[PDB]
Amino acid sequence: DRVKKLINSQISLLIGKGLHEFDSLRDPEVNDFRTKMRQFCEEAAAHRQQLGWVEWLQYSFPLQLEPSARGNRALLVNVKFEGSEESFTFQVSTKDMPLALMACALRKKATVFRQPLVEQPEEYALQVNGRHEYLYGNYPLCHFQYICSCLHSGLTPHLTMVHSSSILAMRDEQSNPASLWSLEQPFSIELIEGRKVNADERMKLVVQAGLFHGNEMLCKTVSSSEVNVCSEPVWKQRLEFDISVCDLPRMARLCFALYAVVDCPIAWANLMLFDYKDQLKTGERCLYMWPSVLLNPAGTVRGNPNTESAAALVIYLPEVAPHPVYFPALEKILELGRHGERRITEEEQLQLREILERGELYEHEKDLVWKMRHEVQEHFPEALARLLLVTKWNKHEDVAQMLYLLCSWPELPVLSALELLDFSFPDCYVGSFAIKSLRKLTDDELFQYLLQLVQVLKYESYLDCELTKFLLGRALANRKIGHFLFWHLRSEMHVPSVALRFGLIMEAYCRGSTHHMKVLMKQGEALSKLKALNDFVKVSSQKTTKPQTKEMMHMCMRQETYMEALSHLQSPLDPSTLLEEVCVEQCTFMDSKMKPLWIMYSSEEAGSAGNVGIIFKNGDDLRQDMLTLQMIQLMDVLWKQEGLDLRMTPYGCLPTGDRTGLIEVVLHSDTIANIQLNKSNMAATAAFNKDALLNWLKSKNPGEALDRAIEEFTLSCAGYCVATYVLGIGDRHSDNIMIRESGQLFHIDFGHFLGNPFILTYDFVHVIQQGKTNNSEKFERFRGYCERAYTILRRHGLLFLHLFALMRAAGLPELSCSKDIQYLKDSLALGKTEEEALKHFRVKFNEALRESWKTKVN
Ligand SMILES: Oc1cccc(-c2cccc(C3CCOCC3)n2)c1
Repeated sequence: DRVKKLINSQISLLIGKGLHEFDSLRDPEVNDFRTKMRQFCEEAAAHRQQLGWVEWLQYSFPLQLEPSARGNRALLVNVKFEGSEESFTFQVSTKDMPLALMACALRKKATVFRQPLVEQPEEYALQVNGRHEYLYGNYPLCHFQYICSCLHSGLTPHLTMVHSSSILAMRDEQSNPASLWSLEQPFSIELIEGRKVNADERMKLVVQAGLFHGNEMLCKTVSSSEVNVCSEPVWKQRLEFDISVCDLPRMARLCFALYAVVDCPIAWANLMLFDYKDQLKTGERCLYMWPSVLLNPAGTVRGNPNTESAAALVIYLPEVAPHPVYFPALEKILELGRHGERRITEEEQLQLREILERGELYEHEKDLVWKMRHEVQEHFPEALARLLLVTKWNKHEDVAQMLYLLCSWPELPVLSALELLDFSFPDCYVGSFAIKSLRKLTDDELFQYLLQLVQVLKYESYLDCELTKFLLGRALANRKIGHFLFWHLRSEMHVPSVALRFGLIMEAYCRGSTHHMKVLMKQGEALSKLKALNDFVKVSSQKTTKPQTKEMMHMCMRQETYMEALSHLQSPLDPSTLLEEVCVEQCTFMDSKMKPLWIMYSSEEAGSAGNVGIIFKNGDDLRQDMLTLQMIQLMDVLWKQEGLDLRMTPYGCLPTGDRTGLIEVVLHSDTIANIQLNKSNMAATAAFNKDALLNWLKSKNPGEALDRAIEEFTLSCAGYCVATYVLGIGDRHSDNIMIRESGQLFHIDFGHFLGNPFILTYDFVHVIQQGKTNNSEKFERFRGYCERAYTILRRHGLLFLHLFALMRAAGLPELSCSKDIQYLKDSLALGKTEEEALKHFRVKFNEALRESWKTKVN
């Protein structure tokens, strides 16, 4: 068909890789993934096209509820009907439900239009004006993020009554167009030769090889003989490992590291010993090596695609049987593991309960955990991860006994399942068990952990896996999940080790949602133009003055192709945000090294809410910033769930390509540095520089509004002081700290975290203290907020630990080792009691106060 060919070229363009490149590999694993996932995704699309209209609102506009609502007060609301300039302003309560508000608008419609209407409130949903956001369901208005936000900002909610027939037309418009255990011999390989090797001719070449199950060795590593440096080294030697073929676990990976010795690391290469169809591999393998920056078990098990430049290692996997050998089926494993013995002292049960509730163990402690594995399943099922780490993955009988217990193991909480996704648990049955326990994740929880789940994909041994199918199914059932899954994958297509896997997932996704593919192409077309616009700005800035470059940026944006590409798109930062008309006159660029673009938009339909900005940045890697901001947002969720609103500003930050991304503009905000410039002929010009922030807050908040802004400042300062301490955010100064006109303080530009002490600044203490030198009442109230926020985070310490552990897959320079995670373990003081950790925090807080006073003395 002409339409299939067009769809194929549109996917190719969108994902940044031609679909022809998949077919060219002539790889059956690739082929099977493509066919199986295309079928799975098209079935999701057909189920979606028949959804009921409210179910379709749930798919396309999932509810944005307050964290406190998850699991009184007077309010004015403006309500219009779709395709009508006319609106109605009425007084409702924060405790009222959307239905009462809709019944109220329909009664008004009936009186104004003089008709006794047939119209029932059950046939409508409320759209947030000029946003892809809807208010529906049995929730009081205050439970909706949009209404809650309006209440605190003092703004009036603007809502549109949309009929079921209009929602159904949206659904329709958006349719897809019409035996191993017998093999006792030791595992061995033949190391044949190397190709395209570059090293000092005075040195020698050695290949180190190890067998791994995740991070753990299956046996001691074996090294080759030292052979003279040359571009084509020849070994033709047998390397024998101390493990029987029968004992190779299903997820066994053979890892190689080529290096030069007089140590000069050259390259590395890994492979699974069983293929995707569970067949033990035999015959020759040409392994295109990755350059080393010595064994790398966590590294990808797929060869370097740069076959022209990559060093190659040629090996031979011997034919261990006259017929193909497959890893035993679950039925055979369960049959073998079924048999075992079960019987300890009451005093020993106390030692077991002690260690299973305690996390490194001594050999005798591991032996008691393994002996007592049945009691682990029956009375401590949440200690599965500990049992799994003591299992001898290099003994096929122990693995069968572990797997037998795993198959009757009760489902575990979401938190436990997050830990099981760690690279430390490489077994496919454990991986499948972790996903089974993660299926109960709500869309809000999934959204919060999506970044980490995408990183887990880089640890996967095969293309078709339970995690990919889970992520695809959830993405096809929730458009906002689909949106962020697409962007997390797309932003890494320039990385050769993930481009194949990520490309295949986005293709499969596009098969499941042809309409969303076009919505995403429109976003990619805007980003392409921003990149070209930024390129022009960067060059024009190096030659002429800012007013000239700004007028030329504006002239370029005014071109028909720019006006069209940059307008009428869903924001990549938030698909609920519509970026309607680009406001060229208000667009500019920043003076920092990369000259980031400052893009403003307006929307008549949304009114003041359609006034939104985006920052486009090309040249810096935005992944660490996004992680930092998502961890700050998680803190805000956890605080809100305990009734603590610290008035944080978790603005959007999204990498979209190679050193490319967007940052959400927080309007009505300025840097501490700009405020402290203490410029003349301004409202905030102070007698003392310490008065500058308070005078700025007083100018934006006259009379009675001042008290609320100081409170907003105090709460957010407490939230950011705790956030930066726990996350080890350093390099903090007046140009990367901002303040909203509301009084809310927030941080920007998180280039450094995890320590790569607690901080209190005098200018800020002055605001908290309402401009008084001595105000211990206000200061200690601020200290109370800090301690409460800190104690709440500590209680969820394991969630942060598990999420950061998954993030080690990302390849962030400040999150490479366990030493980086030590900062988190220490900042949260998880080894201590709540009393001891609070004692430690008070010492670090009191220290920051004495450090702050070295500025108060002046
Ligand atoms: O998270 C980052 C990373 C790098 C730069 C920035 C950055 C640079 C200028 C301005 C802003 C603010 C964003 C929120 O709205 C006000 C501007 N962020 C933020």
